[PDB]
Amino acid sequence: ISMKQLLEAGVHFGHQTRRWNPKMKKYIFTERNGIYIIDLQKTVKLVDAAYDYMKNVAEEGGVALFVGTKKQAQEAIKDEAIRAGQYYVNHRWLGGTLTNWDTIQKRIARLKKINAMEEDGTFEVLPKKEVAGLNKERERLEKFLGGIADMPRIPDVMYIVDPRKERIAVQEAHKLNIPIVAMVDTNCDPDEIDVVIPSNDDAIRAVKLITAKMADAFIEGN
RNA sequence: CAUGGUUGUCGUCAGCUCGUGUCGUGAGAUGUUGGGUUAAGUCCCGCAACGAGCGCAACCCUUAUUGUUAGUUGCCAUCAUU
Ligand SMILES: [K+]
Ligand SMILES: [Mg+2]
Ligand SMILES: [Mg+2]
Ligand SMILES: [Mg+2]
Repeated sequence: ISMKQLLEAGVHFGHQTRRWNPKMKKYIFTERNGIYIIDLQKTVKLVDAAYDYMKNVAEEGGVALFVGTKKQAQEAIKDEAIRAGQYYVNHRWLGGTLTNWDTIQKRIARLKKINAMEEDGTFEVLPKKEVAGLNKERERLEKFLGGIADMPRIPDVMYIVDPRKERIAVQEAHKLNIPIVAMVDTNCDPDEIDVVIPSNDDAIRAVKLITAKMADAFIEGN
């Protein structure tokens, strides 16, 4: 990646000055118009390190989970994670998704079962009311657990967009000792993420750019 | 005021709970809360909760129309007689 790519993506922008985090001054270059400016030089070095770390993790054969519910991030993380073949959560992270992984598997099994009924032909013979209700249920299960529907085990790495937004996701990660590679913003906390990627979380283009670098890293590892 | 069984009661009110997870040092909490909505914890949405069970609802009986099968002990429109 190039610092110019970042600048076009608008990565350098941060949040309002008052809404920053003092711990983020280690990666803040200067403040403009009441807003902070990330240090894109540290950004370039750190994104390189994250690409390297993601490549190493993929080479280990572990499983990667890309998390983002931010409107700027949901579609981007979905596409990039699907492109990498690794699993994603885009709409809403369910409490206990990983800590209660066992229970969530029951819902995933339900989702697979409802699909089998459709393929089997039960849906055709099901009464109008029954089939309609199952479509609604199936839709919700796909809506929530769809992006990880076929995950075999607990992920060995979690990529995150705006951990401050995905507070619960970071908490589950820490509980399970899952290393986190995160898009940390000027208002976010760096101490909670192993591999920090100082970047604007509120730019669609920037989220796509960073997620694309990471998806490329994992694909290259595989 | 040793009990089984049976029964009254709130009340046919929509409540009562558990599994896993999570929070709290702990008793506990969460879900069951909230915006809607319903007769309903009925249901949608959101939510560190995800599910599940007893409930609720439906399955049951009866009444309101009617198709067909049956047509005597029942019915009499078409018919003729009492
Ligand atoms: K519990
Ligand atoms: Mg209650
Ligand atoms: Mg209910
Ligand atoms: Mg809720």
